[PDB]
Amino acid sequence: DPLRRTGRPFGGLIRDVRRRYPHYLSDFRDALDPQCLAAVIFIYFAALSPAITFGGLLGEKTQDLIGVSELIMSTALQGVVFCLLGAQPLLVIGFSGPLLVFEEAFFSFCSSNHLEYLVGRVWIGFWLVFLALLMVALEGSFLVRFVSRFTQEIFAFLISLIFIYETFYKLVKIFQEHPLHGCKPRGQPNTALLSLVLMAGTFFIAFFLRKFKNSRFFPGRIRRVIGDFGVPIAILIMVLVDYSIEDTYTQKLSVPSGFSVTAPEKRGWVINPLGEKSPFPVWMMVASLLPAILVFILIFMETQITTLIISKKERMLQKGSGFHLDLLLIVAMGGICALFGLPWLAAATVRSVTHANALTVMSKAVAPGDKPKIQEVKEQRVTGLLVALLVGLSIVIGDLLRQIPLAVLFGIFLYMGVTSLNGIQFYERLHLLLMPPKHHPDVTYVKKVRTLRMHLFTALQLLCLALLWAVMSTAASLAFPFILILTVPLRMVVLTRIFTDREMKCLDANE
Amino acid sequence: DPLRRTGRPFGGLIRDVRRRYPHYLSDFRDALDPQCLAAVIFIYFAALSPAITFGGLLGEKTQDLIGVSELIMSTALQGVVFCLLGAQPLLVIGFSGPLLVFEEAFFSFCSSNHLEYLVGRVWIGFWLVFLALLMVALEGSFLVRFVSRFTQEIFAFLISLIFIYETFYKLVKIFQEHPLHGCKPRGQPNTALLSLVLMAGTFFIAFFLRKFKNSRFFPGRIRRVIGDFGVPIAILIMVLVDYSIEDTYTQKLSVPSGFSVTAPEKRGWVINPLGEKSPFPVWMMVASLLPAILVFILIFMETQITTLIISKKERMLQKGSGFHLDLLLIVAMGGICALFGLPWLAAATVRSVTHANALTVMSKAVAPGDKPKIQEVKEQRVTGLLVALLVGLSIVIGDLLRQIPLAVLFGIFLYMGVTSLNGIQFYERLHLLLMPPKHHPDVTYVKKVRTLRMHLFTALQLLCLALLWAVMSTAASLAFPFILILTVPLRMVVLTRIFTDREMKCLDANE
Repeated sequence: DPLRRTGRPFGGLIRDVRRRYPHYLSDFRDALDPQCLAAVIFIYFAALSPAITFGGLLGEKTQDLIGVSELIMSTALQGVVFCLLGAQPLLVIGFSGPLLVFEEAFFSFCSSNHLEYLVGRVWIGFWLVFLALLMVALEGSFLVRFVSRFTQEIFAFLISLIFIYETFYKLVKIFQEHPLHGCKPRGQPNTALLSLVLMAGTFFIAFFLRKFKNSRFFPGRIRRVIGDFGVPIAILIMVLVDYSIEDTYTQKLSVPSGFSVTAPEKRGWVINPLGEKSPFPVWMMVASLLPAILVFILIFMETQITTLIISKKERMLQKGSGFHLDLLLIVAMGGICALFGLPWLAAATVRSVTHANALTVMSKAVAPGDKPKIQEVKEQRVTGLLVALLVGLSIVIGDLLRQIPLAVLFGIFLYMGVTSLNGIQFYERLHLLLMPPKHHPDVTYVKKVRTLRMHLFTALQLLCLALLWAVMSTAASLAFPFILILTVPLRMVVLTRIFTDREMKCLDANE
Repeated sequence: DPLRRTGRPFGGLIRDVRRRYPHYLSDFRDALDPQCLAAVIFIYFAALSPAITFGGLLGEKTQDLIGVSELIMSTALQGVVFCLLGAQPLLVIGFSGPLLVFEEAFFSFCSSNHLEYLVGRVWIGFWLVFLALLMVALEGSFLVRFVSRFTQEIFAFLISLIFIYETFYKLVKIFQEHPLHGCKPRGQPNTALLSLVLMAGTFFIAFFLRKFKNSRFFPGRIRRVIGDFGVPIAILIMVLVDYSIEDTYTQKLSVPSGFSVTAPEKRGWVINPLGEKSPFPVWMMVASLLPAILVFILIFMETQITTLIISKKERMLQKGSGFHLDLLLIVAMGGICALFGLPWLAAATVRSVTHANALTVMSKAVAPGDKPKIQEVKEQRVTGLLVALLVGLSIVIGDLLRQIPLAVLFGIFLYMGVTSLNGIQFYERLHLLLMPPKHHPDVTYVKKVRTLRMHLFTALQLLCLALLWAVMSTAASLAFPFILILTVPLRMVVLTRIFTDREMKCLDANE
């Protein structure tokens, strides 16, 4: 049991080192395999797409301070370091939705308080490194056991709603900027309507190709390969559509050529922690701990829940693991990295399972067709190292990246926020609220609890989400991570009195 | 058995009369019921929409000679007469796709041969009446038994393809007329992407609403009501969308006010058979027999097959049938009706099944549940007569019909041509050409015949369709009705030699 209080300082980390690094030769020896070559392209595309789209969003929101070049460099550096000297090489590192929300909230708060956006970031990172060291030294990584399904589903639903809502707003802004009138440019014909066509065309191509994977058409070998290319194909089709129309203006993303620093007129490659243009107030270096705690919660929750999912007994990963070394490495890198600008990164649970699923080799089954035994996972470090290097050497092609319309990306930004709602039991219980009770499916949380006591759980769980959404839209949007972890004590004491022990074994089951 | 050669000249007509007319009182007495009032609005909408859309097509195709007013008047008159003095009033009379194709072909032939378009139509009408009388007097209505599934599926697939192809052509023409350029009107900003948005929006609203009917969401009573409103809701939504945009130009269908004659500057309410402006040639009054035969086949094939489907043993219609009287009434009416302009009409199989479904009464189920026994159908004359009189008094609201965009209608033209492909066994066998043989469904024509002998039948059936489509795209696109019935002799003599008896009982089964 990795999550056990040994009692010695840095005990868990030392145990992770001693049970992981002795195998530093097999991780490089197991590189020679066609499966690795097949997976290195799929995961490379799956990591590049939510790098350019998130960089575009961040460049628009952060007033062209952190753009596409910065996020790509950060992803490349952190991925290379983590894969080279980490403990779970299958765990990919990438920018996430909650981090984007927190960054825009911090930017708004800093703007509405006359401070400098990139000077307080360095102090946030400085406090974050110390906080991570203190948490690792006291063996506090066992707290992940206290986060049940009641919180993860709420958080996932909130993030999906944010993704969905950050696209209709952009459409509304485009129609307000380029109105439909008879005969930043600020008013062009055939621009507000091509944008609507462009992101609707790319959402439906990618949606239907994903639906084509699960279908029974075509041989299984060809169907599986094409199905994995749902997003890369959708971008390629719609870029060629806009390339043919050369007389109409459409907004395109901005990638500086070479190794520039995203409009080098407001920022340099090195940020002065003491002050750039005006003295930094004395009260914003010893009171920069409260924001450091809130950002630490998001990184801790994303990075540790993902390790639980990938280390489940269903997946036969027997080489070692990491629960203390991985957290110390990720958080301490972000604090040092924030000195040079650049954003913080966390582990991505959607891309990590895809990375692992592309490396497992199934067994044979003379028995009727099912999901057979999973012998070996072919775990290694070579596959994850090359991908982080390939994303790094994607800024030399900035000439081709500058031809991608901004509307094409927002179509996928909506696709990623709507196909992420599957598997969320909070989402499935929402359909059951409309279906007649005779049509409900045969699931564990249906037969063991009567329906009137099942809708009360959903209403209580949905009430919390509305309350947390409202906080994020006020002037105190910086404090929403605190409310997120405030639901865990609620389930310990409040739900226990109102719900019997019988109910809270099928609704909250972690299996 | 109505289809039996009695031997007397007008045997079938008198046989139908003496078993249909004596109970004239019951057909009017059975009117008082809420089912009729519920079904009348549904069938009214289902008959009105493919009258305005077909009139919109016909106005453009026929150079504003037969438009929307004429088609509505023809539908109203023929419906009233048929429902008043005809057998089996459950039939719904309406303009069909094959008739539209034939009228377009005849218009092209008349244009490319210096003849007038509405003068030869009257002679075709007289000849059509003569052959209807001759056909009925010789008891030739039993020939419908010789048309098997091999011909009906080909005909349906060809019509659906024509419907689909008559929309992308219109989109291409709009985009060539209103090109995308920087800053009949013949060139306006926007008004080319709006048309693409308008017909894509109305196709998806109607498509998803139909998919909502089969779902398990919502109470059963509410689901079926708004489920039947797939098309009327889709039109209402997209008209309100184009009403808000008042600065952009969108093409709208032309409905003359009052009882005008669709631009009465080139036509009158009466047509001179001997000539309007120039002496009509002597060699198109005795050689209009060939077009009269060809149009007779379409009316004969479409009308009689519909009666068989409605009078199947599954539907408990035992009140009397009209295999003989209906054909004489419909065909002879069109010949007289063509004297006053106006188009020919035939019974519609899609709206006839829907009309019967809306009046049937299911029974209770002691068993766990299936489609129970059908107790009574409530066949009558009042329901069909009111609808024909309600479509007729829809030209007084021509001010409201003039605000419907022409792009909204073509969205439903494509919807009708794609949801009509279900139930066609020729369409279902086309999917099986791509599925792996392990995934084929549990269907009768799958296990009894090996797969390699099943794809030969589909390829032979598909080869005929391509040959029939080729003749329709040439300058001799008038003999395609003749080629259509030429498939029946092919199956009698040619296919039976190459296929064993075992195969031609599951592929060609009529049950």
